Amino acid sequence: IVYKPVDLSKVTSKCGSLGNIHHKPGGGQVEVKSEKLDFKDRVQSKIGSLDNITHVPGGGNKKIETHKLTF
Amino acid sequence: IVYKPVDLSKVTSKCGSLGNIHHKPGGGQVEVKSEKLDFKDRVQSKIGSLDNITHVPGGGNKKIETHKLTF
Amino acid sequence: IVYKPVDLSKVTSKCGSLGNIHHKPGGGQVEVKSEKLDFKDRVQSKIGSLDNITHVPGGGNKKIETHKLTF
Amino acid sequence: IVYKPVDLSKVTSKCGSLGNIHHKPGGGQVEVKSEKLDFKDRVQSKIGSLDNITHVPGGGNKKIETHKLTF
Amino acid sequence: IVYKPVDLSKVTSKCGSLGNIHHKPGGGQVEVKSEKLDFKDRVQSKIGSLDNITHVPGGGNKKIETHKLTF
Amino acid sequence: IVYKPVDLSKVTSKCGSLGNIHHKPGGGQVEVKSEKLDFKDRVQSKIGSLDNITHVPGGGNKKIETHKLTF
Repeated sequence: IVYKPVDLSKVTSKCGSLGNIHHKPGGGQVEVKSEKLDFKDRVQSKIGSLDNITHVPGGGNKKIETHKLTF
Repeated sequence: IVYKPVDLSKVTSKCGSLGNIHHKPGGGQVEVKSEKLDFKDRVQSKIGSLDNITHVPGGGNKKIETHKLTF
Repeated sequence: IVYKPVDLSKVTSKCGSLGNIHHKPGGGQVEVKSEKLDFKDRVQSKIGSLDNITHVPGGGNKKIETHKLTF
Repeated sequence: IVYKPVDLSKVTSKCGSLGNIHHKPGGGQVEVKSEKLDFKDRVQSKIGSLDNITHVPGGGNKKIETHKLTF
Repeated sequence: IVYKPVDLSKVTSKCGSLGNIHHKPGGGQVEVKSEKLDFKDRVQSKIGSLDNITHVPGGGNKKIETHKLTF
Repeated sequence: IVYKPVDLSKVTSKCGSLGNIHHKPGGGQVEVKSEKLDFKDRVQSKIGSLDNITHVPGGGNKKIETHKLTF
């Protein structure tokens, strides 16, 4: 019995913002005016002009390989 | 018995914003005026001019390989 | 019995902001004016012009290999 | 004056014996019998059953790029 | 004056015997019998069963790039 | 004057015998019998069963880049 398997495989993930050229994203002027407001419960507030985000919870990679030989 | 399998496979994922050239997204002027507002429950608020986002929760990669030989 | 398996495979993940050229993200002018506001519960507030973020909770990599030989 | 040319071109040459599968060329039995031969000038002789050859004297690749800007 | 040229090009040559699978070239039996032969000048002789050759005198690669800016 | 040229290009050559799988070249039986042969000048002789050769006199790579800025 002669057993000589070869793996040369590439198992790859490329995830997010990549290989990009000359990106010039512009946020404009943002004005928020708030007067005499009442909040009676929990508040979360975001005021921005530009968000650039790559999240990538994924992109995950998994290899299982399994050799059994028996006599 | 002679066993010599060969694997040269490429398992690949390319997910999100990639290989882009000259992107010039421009968010305009944003004005928010709020007066005398009453909120009796939880509030979440987002104000912004431009959002550039790549999420990629997926883009995952899985390889299962098995080689059982019996005599 | 002759057993000589060979693994030369590459398991890779490339996650986030990478290989980018000339990115010039520009946050605009941000103005927030607040008068006479009342909050009766927990508040969280984020004010900013530009956010550049790569989170990558993922991008994980797992390799299981096994070689059982029995006589 | 704004000058921002971008080149993403692929200049490629693929020359010879490539991407072939299961080639089994078989040269036959060759018998050469020579008796009482006379040679009065230079001799070059090749005897063989099978030749597999890729010459590729060419397959060359040339890229000339120029960017002159004047004021 | 703003000058920001970008080159991301690929200049490539792939020359010879490549990416081939399961090639089983077989030279046959070769017999050369020579008797009483007379040679009066330079001789070169090659006897063989199988020749597998990739020569590649070419496959060359040249890139000329120039960036002249004058004021 | 603002000058920021970027080169990320790849200049590559892949020449010879490469990326091949399961090549099993087989030279056959070679027999050479010579009797009473006369040579009156220079002789060169090659006898063999199998020749496997990659020469690659070429496969060369040349890059000229120039950045002249004058005022």
